[PDB]
Formats: sequence, C-alpha cells, structure tokens
Amino acid sequence: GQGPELHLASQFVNEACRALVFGGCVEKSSVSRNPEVPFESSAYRISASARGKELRLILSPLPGAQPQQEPLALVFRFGMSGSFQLVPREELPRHAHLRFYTAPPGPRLALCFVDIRRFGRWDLGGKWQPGRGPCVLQEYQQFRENVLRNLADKAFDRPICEALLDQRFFNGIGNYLRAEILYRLKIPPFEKARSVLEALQNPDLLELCHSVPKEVVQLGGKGYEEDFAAFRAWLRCYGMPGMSSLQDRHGRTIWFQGDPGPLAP
DNA sequence: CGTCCAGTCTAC
DNA sequence: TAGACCTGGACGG
Repeated sequence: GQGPELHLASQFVNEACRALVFGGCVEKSSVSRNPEVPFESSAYRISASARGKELRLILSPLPGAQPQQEPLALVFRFGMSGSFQLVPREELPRHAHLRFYTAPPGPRLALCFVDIRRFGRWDLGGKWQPGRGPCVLQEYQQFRENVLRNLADKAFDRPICEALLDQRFFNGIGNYLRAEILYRLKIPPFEKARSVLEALQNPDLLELCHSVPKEVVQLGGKGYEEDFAAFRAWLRCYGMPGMSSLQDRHGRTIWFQGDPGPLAP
C-alpha cells in the first residue's frame, strides 16, 4: 500500500476491533523474519492510526488484565502485499505472519497481518520512522511547508517523478499516485523537481499530493475483489491504454501522456 | 508448462 | 545508488 491503503487499513482495524477484546500472545509465523512481539494479556483492545506509508497498532490491556502491563505500540510498513484481515481463528490465510486472537465469549476470530511477498516490516517502538516527512493525507500544511522550505536539498535536483517517491518529502506517495497526480496537471515526469516547485513559491502539484490520495480513501474498498473495480475505473493514467511509460533511474515504471521531459532516461 | 510483472532496506 | 528480498497472477508458446 501507499498512503490511502495504510489509511483504509487503520480505519478497518478501528471499525472491526471497536467491540472486540483480544487475549493471549501475539503469534508470529515461523517463516516471518520480523521480531517476536513480547506481549501477553488476559484482555486487551487493538486500535490503529496511519501516517504516510506507516501504520501504528496499539495493544491496550483492560482494567485488571493480567499481567499488569502498559500498552504496547507496533509500527508496520506494508511493502507490496501487506494487509490486515479479521478471519475465523481456524481459517487463517496462507501468509498470515502476525495474529492477535479474540478472547471468549462470542466467535473466536483472529486479526492477521497478511503479507504474501514478506516485504512488510514491523518494529517494537511506536515511533514513526525518523526521516519520513509529514503525512500527505493528515498533515497537509506541514507536508507542504516542509517541501517549499527545503527546495535547496539535493533530492530536488532529481526529476519531479523521482522526488515524488522521496518519503522524506512525500510520505505516502507511491507509484500509481505519482502517475495520477502529474497527469492531472500534465507536468512532464522528467521535469526537474526544483523547477516544478519553484514555479509555485488552480489546484497545484502539492495540493494534489493531498487531494488525489484523499479521493482514493473516500472511494473506500481495496480489502476494507469488487471495490478494486471502482479503483481501477478511477485511474486516468497508471497502466491505462494509450499511455506512454518509461523506467525512472531506480527502474520503477512512470506512466504519463505526451512529453516525457528534459531528464528522461 | 515458461517468463515477466507488481517499496523499502542494507551492504557494497 | 543497485541488488536482494518474496509470492502469485497474467499473459504467451
């Protein structure tokens, strides 16, 4: 996921787990090379929040939960294939690498971090990855100033479609989003980042870095395969017939119309 | 069958 | 940076 997927997952966790109570340990799959989660509680609630391409779960024990314990936070990055699912306890998906189990009475469910390709990671702190800029979805004003007040940075030397994946500055922006955003303004992908942003020191590029991911979040769907049909209709550029497409210098495909721009490999 | 396609993260 | 890290779906002999 990119920002909208992390945001929708955080919403899913909060809605699904709102009236659930978990107990037991946090079971990690043998196959997963991420950390064991050292947390056991007779009774705990799960909640989520998102910031850019990161999701923080908090495990919060109830009054009286044994053993006595402070709440524990985990931060996930999803990679290419990461998702949350709430399934029956006996019918865990293939590639569920982290499971939290409901306590009884009522049906015995499992909240699972499911990650086919195992690119997703998690950490025992609750701290956002330092270096990551403000969330384009929830911290717009901070994200926007953080760009304009650092155009001198060597990252803005690169073409605009490469800078747009720099998570120090576009925390939440992924491959489909850079395609869709530039297509709305018809900005050539291999225009020089500093030149495109100096030109605004009309929704502009930084406004669309907020508003376009927001359009995806308001669509809902995406696991939270039917409300993928809507999303695939929503795309105007990325992967769409009669669209130009090159590799950026890190070998990532950028979709666009017409003029590729001055720095085009 | 077979090949190619879909965000970090860390060590050269 | 450039390569590694993984699985499954899509498309082609």
